[PDB]
Amino acid sequence: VKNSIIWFRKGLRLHDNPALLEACKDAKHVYPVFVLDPHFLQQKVSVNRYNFLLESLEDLQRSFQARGSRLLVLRGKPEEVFPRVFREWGVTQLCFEHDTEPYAKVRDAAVRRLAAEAGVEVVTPISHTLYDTDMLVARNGGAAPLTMQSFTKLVDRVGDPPAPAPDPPAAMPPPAEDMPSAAPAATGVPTWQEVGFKEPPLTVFKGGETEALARLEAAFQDPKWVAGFQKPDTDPSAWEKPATTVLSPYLKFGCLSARLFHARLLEVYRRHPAHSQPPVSLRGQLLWREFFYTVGSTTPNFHRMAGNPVCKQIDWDDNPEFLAAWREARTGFPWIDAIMTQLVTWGWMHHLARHSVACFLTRGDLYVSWERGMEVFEEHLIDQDHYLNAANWMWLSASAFFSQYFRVYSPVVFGKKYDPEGRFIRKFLPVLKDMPAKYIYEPWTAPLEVQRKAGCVVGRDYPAPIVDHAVASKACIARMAAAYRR
Ligand SMILES: Cc1cc2nc3c(=O)[nH]c(=O)nc-3n(C[C@H](O)[C@H](O)[C@H](O)COP(=O)(O)OP(=O)(O)OC[C@H]3O[C@@H](n4cnc5c(N)ncnc54)[C@H](O)[C@@H]3O)c2cc1C
Ligand SMILES: [Cl-]
Repeated sequence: VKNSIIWFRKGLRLHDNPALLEACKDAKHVYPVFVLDPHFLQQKVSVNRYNFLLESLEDLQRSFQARGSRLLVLRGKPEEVFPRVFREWGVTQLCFEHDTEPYAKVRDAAVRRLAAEAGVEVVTPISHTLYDTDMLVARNGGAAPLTMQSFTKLVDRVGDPPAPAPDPPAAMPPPAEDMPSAAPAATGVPTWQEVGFKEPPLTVFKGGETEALARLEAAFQDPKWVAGFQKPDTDPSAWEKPATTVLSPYLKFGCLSARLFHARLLEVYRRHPAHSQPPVSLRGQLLWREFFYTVGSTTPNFHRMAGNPVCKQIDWDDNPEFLAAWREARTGFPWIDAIMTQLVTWGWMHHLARHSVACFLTRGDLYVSWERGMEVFEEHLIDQDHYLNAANWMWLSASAFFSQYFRVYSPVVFGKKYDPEGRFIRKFLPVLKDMPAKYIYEPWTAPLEVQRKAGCVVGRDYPAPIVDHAVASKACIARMAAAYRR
């Protein structure tokens, strides 16, 4: 007979899940399995992203229960758990989505060795990305592109990505009854309290396939806004209705298929001929995700500076005092501090909002290593992607891809061009909710009578700026000019 296991790691979805379709095909019993390490916290990971994962698991549970099946959340390590449940369930086929991360390449190779000793067929289709990222490197001549423009000409030379896979059947083969490793009490979806978290999640984005599909349709409600999407022109101070899709947390965990997103964009572009072109287009943003995934998978030490053949070697400063002030939203700059507050509260910021805080920490003012700022973003970002966090932090640090260090964002005037009233700052920094808009970006420039009337006195209620931008910026630019002379 056929008893199949569909292993979920990314790909927390049912639409366009080619590995799920192979598992359910001709199967007598299907075992949807998610491997959960109960000692992860005893290793880093905030409760916002982790509950986003748990909420995303509850969506598959309701989806599997609606189709006559059931999601099995197994505890332990895949290498210890899979050899047991193989012979316990009589497994003949194991399917899971292909992953190109460094840890995943070591982990899947081990499970491939374990399934071969148990006589289990391993099937790993690609759907997390748009294309076969190995086929991109082969058709390019054996090397990955290092520019978006060279990368854009490659995927256009290949053609359209594969269409999204059809929906799975409405009735799935259930797991076999009376199995010890599939007990409901041991395979239930845990809560954030039970996994060992004290504080509740404060984010506003609910995880799951249902939420990803609903947010997708809401974005395509206005095809005019979809076709004319230009990324650098979006508003980073828009928090009530963000100026972008905010689909990154769902694309990270796999709740939303990238090929589903791409084929929906083509439906709009075919009717809107003056639509935006890459890289500023909405497709182009998906191509950024496809571009960084291709280079990082073929580049050694991509999440680090040393040993990285594409990262410029820069003698970043070790200043724990600036790092503590930047990660704790106490830099004295309300524009930077409000964004770092939105990071720990929502887990998501606008792309240009991440630009201001990343530039300020590195090549802009504090000259702290981009690696240290990436660790802070790995923990709180609900859309944390290993290849994407890394390449975008080397961009903002002028270490790779980007090399125009002379462009330094002003932590005072950047947010003023979009929000002169400071509506963004007053929401996340309520200590300045009464400060007049004339001094809300520069609280140290307000007279002491205005500071008391507004209820916010610099130094007692709000910290003074840790640096003078004109002095700090002038020092960081000169150092990067001497380093880029290497
Ligand atoms: C320092 C820094 C760190 C970042 N870390 C991450 C990260 O860990 N995870 C992450 O998903 N993105 C990361 N980004 C990219 C970008 O900031 C986010 O993808 C974007 O804010 C997500 O909003 P959205 O979903 O509304 O994007 P949209 O503009 O609506 O774009 C749609 C999708 O395209 C992709 N995309 C958009 N911009 C980029 C980009 N610059 N690079 C790669 N893919 C992109 C995402 O999957 C996104 O969901 C980072 C950028 C910076 C500057
Ligand atoms: Cl600016």
